Amino acid sequence: EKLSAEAMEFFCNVAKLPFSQQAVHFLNAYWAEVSKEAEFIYSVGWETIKYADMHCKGIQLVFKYDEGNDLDFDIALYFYEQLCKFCEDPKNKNYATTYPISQPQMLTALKRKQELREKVDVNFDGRVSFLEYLLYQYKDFANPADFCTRSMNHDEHPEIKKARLALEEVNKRIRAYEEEKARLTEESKIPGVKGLGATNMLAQIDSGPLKEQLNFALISAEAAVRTASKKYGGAAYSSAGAIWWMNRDLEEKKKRYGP
Amino acid sequence: EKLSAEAMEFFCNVAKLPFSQQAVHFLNAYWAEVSKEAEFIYSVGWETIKYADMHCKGIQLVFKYDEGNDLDFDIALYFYEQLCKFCEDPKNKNYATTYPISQPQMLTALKRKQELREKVDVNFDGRVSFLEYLLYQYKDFANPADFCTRSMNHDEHPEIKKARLALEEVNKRIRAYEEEKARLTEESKIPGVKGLGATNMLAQIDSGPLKEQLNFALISAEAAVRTASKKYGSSAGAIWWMNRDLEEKKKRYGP
Amino acid sequence: KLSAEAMEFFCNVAKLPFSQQAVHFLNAYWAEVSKEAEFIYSVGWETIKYADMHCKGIQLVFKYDEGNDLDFDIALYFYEQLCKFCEDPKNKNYATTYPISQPQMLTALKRKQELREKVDVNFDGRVSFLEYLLYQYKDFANPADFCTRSMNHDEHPEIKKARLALEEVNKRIRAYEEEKARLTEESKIPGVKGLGATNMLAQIDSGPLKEQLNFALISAEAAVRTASKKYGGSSAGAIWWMNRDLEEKKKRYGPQKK
Ligand SMILES: [Ca+2]
Ligand SMILES: [Ca+2]
Ligand SMILES: [Ca+2]
Repeated sequence: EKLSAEAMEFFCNVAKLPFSQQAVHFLNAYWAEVSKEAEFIYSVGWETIKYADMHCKGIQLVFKYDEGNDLDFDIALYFYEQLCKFCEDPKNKNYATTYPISQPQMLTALKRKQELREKVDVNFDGRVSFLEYLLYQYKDFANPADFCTRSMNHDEHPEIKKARLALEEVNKRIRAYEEEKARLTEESKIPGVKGLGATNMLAQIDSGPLKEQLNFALISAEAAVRTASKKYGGAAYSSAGAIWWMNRDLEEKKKRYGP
Repeated sequence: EKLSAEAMEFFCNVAKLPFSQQAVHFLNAYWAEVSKEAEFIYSVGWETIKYADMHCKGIQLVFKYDEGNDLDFDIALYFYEQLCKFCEDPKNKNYATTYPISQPQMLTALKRKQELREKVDVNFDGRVSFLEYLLYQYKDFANPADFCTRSMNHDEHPEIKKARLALEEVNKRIRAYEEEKARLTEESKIPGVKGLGATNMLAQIDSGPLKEQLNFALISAEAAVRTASKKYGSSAGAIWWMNRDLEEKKKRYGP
Repeated sequence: KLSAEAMEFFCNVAKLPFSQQAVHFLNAYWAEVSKEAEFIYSVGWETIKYADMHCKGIQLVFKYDEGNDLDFDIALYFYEQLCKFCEDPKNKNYATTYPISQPQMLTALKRKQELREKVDVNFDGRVSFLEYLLYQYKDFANPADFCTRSMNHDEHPEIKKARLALEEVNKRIRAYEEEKARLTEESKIPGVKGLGATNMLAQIDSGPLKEQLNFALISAEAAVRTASKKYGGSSAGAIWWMNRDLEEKKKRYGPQKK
């Protein structure tokens, strides 16, 4: 089913959003069908497309990465290859047995580009978005026209937007904190005077301002996620994917940078 | 056959112009040989390259498209494939039957890219312009060096330039008008007062100043095109192209 | 597989202009590769510039701002041109004098596969001169080893002075060649105006653009002598590269009459 101009414009806009927002559009639309793969989408699909994008952009450290949206076909190829390698590694056999419908398919380079071109790249821009990867991965029930029908005219609720942006503000505080850590680290290797101030600062860093600001940003995020979840996540507390993603992400953040 | 550095400089400059200018240069140069294919070039070739470019740039509506110049090999492949698809479609039989020498050829993807590397991509930039498509499609009688021979030192006449620019002024007024109609149309689906007010405004759109300015632009373009057509009708590709462009605009947006 | 610190260094080096990539690689591997330096300069670096130039729509070398890396399609052009150059009978002496610098012909498919599997070390879809070098000379060079060898080498200021002095020569070359081409074009004009352009073109070497280029050349020559006398660490690549480049500039823009 070719898309109307109106649906294509929608699709193209979603597909230029940061990957995580593409993911949430997908998850909201298909929550009834796909909720049990959410964890794979989050932990494996997202991480992998992000790493492929980082390399493309010559970024090594996650805290310096501004999240991307789509990949050219050569970079997509590295994405799908990395997916297959991850899932084929016995160290991750849990992911493979627990999420069969999420498993990628190994293909030669040639067959891969032919699938991108024939099937995955639905707006014909020579780019692969996370959205496009998702739709094709879950094609037993998902497809672009269906997706647009499901997702069009469902605007992000303001409580949800607040909570998403509060989470993005945690990212900003994490970057500020990790950049300063790394600043100090690299001065740490200045023998003398100093050189030496750097060391104590580094040693003291988690009682410093930037760590303080991160700790408080984590509380704000959490409060905002809660009020959004209470309002839209049903008991336990359409927007279900956004609710699940934000809680997952908060969880990850707290684990890594909380008390 | 291999371009001199001077011919190559020219060739590169023409391939950076918007596709439609690429088209005119090629048509002026080869009018004797190619004039009867002009409708295909305009209605199938050009339309298809513009849509390929459009998609690459994330544009769906022709009034929001700023005209491009070349495509990478992945987009080029979509372009050539869409040509084949269109021309093999029974509903387009008449383009296939009437314009046999303009028909594309089906290739696999590896065969295609290899053709783009070996034959089509004459300046080795990794891109396919409309000029490069055209030159190879009609290789029976055209080629790069002969094209540069035929095309260099034939400056666009000022009267023709003026008409071309007056036609682009129409495009600008089309865009302003369609952009307002779309904004109103959007607004129109808001529940209650606001939606109703925008539905009313849409009914008035053709009395409005945007439309007035489009009608004005159309009249000026028509004047400019007739001035140029009377004088020059070597320049035959440009005259054909601007009349064709003008006729289409008048049909869509004239009385 | 590089560490984060190494990979960052590598990516930074690979975004420098091709000639600085070259110097990085040559400074690092001078022991093992010294004898191929002329092939890297006159064949590898020329061919990669030209592929880059074409990609950017530039036809004349004096109009080109040096790049840093190529997409896979342009890399393919680069490798095919290397092979073509090396297979031309007129260039048999490059083939024979520099056998370890020799490229291998591949089909397009196989080329792109090798770019992807072997050459494109930082997985960015681009081929840098550094990447081409590391893989061509992989018998003794690899990315980790390179970073190990290079991260601890700094460009001494007298050497940077020299590099920059040579780039100043490039800017004066451009100004001169642009005026030569402008007069050349002007001398087309059939009347007495072609005659005036024709004469200015004929006299151009006694003009001030050429004078300014002569000064730049001489200043680069002092700056290069200073660097070379002090360090000729080790900065063996850099010292070789500046002198070689100076020699080239002298041959084309220095005294011409014998
Ligand atoms: Ca796409
Ligand atoms: Ca080209
Ligand atoms: Ca690379």
